[PDB]
Amino acid sequence: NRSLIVTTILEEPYVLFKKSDKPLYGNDRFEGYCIDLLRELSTHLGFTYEIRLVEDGKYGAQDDVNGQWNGMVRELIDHKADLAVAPLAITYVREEVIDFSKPFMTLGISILYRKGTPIDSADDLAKQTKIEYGAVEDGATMTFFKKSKISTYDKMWAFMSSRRQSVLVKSNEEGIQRVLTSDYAFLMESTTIEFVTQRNCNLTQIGGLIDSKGYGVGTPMGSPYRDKITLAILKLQEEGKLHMMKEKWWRGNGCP
Amino acid sequence: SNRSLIVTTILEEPYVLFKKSDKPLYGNDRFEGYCIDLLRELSTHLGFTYEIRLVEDGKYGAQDDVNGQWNGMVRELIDHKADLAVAPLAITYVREEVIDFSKPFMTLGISILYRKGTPIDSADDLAKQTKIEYGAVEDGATMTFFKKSKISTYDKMWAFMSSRRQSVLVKSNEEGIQRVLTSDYAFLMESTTIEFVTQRNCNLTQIGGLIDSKGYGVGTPMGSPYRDKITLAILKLQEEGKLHMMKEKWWRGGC
Ligand SMILES: N[C@@H](CCC(=O)O)C(=O)O
Ligand SMILES: N[C@@H](CCC(=O)O)C(=O)O
Ligand SMILES: [Cl-]
Ligand code: NA
Ligand code: NA
Ligand code: NA
Repeated sequence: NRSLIVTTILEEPYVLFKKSDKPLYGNDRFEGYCIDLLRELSTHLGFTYEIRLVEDGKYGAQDDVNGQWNGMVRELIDHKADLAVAPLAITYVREEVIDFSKPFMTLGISILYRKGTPIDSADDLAKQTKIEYGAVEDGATMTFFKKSKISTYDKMWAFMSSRRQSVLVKSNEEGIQRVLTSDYAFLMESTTIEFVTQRNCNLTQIGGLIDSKGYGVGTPMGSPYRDKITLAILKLQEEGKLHMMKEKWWRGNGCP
Repeated sequence: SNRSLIVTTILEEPYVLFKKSDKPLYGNDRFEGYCIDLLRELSTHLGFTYEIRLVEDGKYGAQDDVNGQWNGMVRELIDHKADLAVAPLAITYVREEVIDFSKPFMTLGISILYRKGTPIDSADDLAKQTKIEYGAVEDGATMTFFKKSKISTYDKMWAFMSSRRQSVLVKSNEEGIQRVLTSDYAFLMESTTIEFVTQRNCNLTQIGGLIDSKGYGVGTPMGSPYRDKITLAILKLQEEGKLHMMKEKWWRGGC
């Protein structure tokens, strides 16, 4: 049968290009948690697939003026991909336009910053401007702040929006580099913060989780794959396989 | 006017309780708790009226392996005896095969409730001994997790629970807590419930971490159009901070 087209995005340790000396081709180019997940889904559901990086490099947000979506969300809306297998947050505005499986991982927005400071919460950032802060442009964290009616988060959005050319970044990688090279705190998903702080011993999570959400496999609205992938995810979780996959991709040396 | 939806639920503090009062209470007015607040929010967002009915057999729901029949709130949905189940109802593979669920409104896992002051640190420590008995709610998701598990520790625990089931499987979380307090017994319990119980009884503790991960969702019959509408409403409530506020309201109180 026809191979499914799977849109994804580079994001360690979910999706990475494998390191090698020989050139790699096709699906063999990729590894990571989400790649292992895709392989398990493919064997459980009995499909073959072709992995394609989303061409615009975005997760997906709606443009407030013209109403168009971008990123992996737009690929699904336009039926250019059958699945999005990535650390793609299940959100209200996305669920209105695409379908998602039930979550394979649960997480929330938090703060990545340097250690040793009196900053302990989002409120501490919101009430000042000397320490800049931001988020990935056109992702779920940005959209959370843009939409929020909560005073602290609305204030933070006004700051980020004013300073967006400097403080909104194109990837988590760029946000980490800003934390490491300037006085800057990055609003980042907690699963990713866990990965980063175990490898950057001068960095830490500040405060707890600001919200709660899951990552799910995206499908076009109405796809028959959505409910089948939910069932496969529930089976992999119950059997302990998702936990093993998390340990594989997050485990490492650590910090004193 | 549209037919009111029949909502099946189960008594379980602080999700669903009878209100305390001296005058008698009637109809929906009898009930309070996190899930009742959730139901009220869903009804205003989606535009329905409802009648709350406690599940007749007092069970969450499991399948009988001899005759294939389900029980509990799961069976009420399969048979279209309820439109919705709004309860701490775990989303599980075996249930998702037969009913539909919204996306989760809370995330949790199985853990262990026991008395303080013990070297027992995990399910592995329990499984390797038989002096301390252990069990779970009969015909709920925790029992079914053990019954289905191929993981050696958990399959050893199921063998023990099954052997001793008339004594160690209980009808409700409340009966499990009473067994922990009145005998040498550890209860396999969902973590959000452990959090509630241990903040109010300072002689009790959680043992170990979470053995698994799952969510609670609103149940619907398979194919219901309410499932995806309720998912959207839950996502909106989460993002606005209302689910967090509801958790704080119903779990607030310390040791
Ligand atoms: N995982 C996010 C991108 C990263 C973020 O927004 O923090 C998304 O699905 O949009
Ligand atoms: N919440 C459970 C019942 C309690 C338990 O199994 O621990 C269920 O949905 O079956
Ligand atoms: Cl769903
Ligand atoms: Na990328
Ligand atoms: Na949807
Ligand atoms: Na289902």
